[PDB]
Amino acid sequence: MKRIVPKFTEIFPVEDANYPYSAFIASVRKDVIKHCTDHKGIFQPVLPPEKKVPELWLYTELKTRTSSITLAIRMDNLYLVGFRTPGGVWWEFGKDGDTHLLGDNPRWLGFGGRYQDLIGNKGLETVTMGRAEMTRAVNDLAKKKKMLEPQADTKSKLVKLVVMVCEGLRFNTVSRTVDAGFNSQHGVTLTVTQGKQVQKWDRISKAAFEWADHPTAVIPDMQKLGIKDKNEAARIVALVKNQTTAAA
Repeated sequence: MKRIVPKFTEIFPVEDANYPYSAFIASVRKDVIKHCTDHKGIFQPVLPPEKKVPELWLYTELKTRTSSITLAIRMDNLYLVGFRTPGGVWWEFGKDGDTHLLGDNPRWLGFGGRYQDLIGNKGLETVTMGRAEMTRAVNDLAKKKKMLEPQADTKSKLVKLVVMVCEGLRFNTVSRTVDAGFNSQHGVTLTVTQGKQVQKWDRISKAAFEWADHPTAVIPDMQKLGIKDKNEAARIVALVKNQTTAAA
């Protein structure tokens, strides 16, 4: 009826690091590229426009030693729209405004998904990423119920998961950062350049299109990150939003 069920779910044992993060992303990447379309002058696969009720969407489950979390990636945005607690409820990014995408009406996370939520003045880039912090984050999200006291703490844990996992599907840069770092005992710590550029994927999706018709343009938006070339963009990113064919 109103619920748009995902076809299947991709379940991933996080604790057993047998497969690299490169292979993890590659597996999901191949299937989403099938859904994307080409565009002239854009090497990167281009997403479809935003359907509210598509044919399907990407449902993924990160399962650790002790805990399980499902994350809902709408294929049309490749954004983490919502989540499943193992208590059998769902959550969605927003407040006082749910969507029937998560099946039955989810709860609301109350905030967005960026550094401005957690800290504002400081960056997110100080957060260590690694096997321990992923497992901790999954535990710390799995222990949630309809009410819990450390709202901001569980929120910072899901911010590192989205930047590692979801942005990783759109960004070879954070993918390879996490690939080298996840298997480490110390983990890795990102930088301001990576932190801001990944979450503002809209800036990538305009830059890639502006580089479409003009193969040697210079884009001041993207040059700030050291990315003066579409080649440099293509080896940093993986996928780009549906950009309507305006002018480039």
